[PDB]
Amino acid sequence: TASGGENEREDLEQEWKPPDEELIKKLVDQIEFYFSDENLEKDAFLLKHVRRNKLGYVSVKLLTSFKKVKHLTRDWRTTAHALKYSVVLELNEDHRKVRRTTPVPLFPNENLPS
Repeated sequence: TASGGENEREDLEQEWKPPDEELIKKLVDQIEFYFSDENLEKDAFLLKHVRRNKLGYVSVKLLTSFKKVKHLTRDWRTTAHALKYSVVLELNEDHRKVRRTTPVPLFPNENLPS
């Protein structure tokens, strides 16, 4: 309010260097694939792993260490922000997660809630 600093402490100046949509589109491509109905039955690693409540919340931190996603690049960091630009799915507030708002049944016999 009354004079002060902005961010430059004593070295920093520029923010995080954003990657190219090339890698961001690839990452997000895995998600839209992961949550695929027919893939759900085969994607218990994202949903069934993170947790099993009802809303189905997926931690992005896990997607980074996901043998399928990690096969992309060691840049597990930008891998997060990359998703931050993915509004197709429902991500946790700091776009740190990736939950669903309308999941379809994958296994009616393998899963019996309530």
